Amino acid sequence: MHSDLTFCEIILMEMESHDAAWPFLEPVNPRLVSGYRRIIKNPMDFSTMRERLLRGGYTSSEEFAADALLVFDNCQTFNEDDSEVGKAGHIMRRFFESRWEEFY
Ligand SMILES: CCc1c(-c2csc(CN3CCNCC3)n2)[nH]c(C)c1C(C)=O
Repeated sequence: MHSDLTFCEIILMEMESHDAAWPFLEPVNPRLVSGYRRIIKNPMDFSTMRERLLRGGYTSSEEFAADALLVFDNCQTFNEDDSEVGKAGHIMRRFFESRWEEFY
């Protein structure tokens, strides 16, 4: 639906340009971070979400919401809350939750 998807484009653009987005703009490189592929079974990032959105592959807003929440779930799984990626992820998670709620 047009209303459901256009809002997703707004929120995704805002998340990409957010100051705290730096840990999530491209996929994590498992060659570079010890243990990532063992622990995070479904990686996800904003650029993957952007590819899928432009491709047309999101049917409803809820699927979009699932990939978005997946970014921050994986973040909290792998990083401690006081790590730098951790802290950034909490800012990005609170931003997403609040913004999603002032649409739906
Ligand atoms: C700690 C690694 C990590 C990043 C991370 C660290 S640094 C970075 C961007 N880099 C800086 C610019 N040059 C190139 C890449 N992403 N993100 C996530 C979601 C991570 C984990 C383990 O979950």
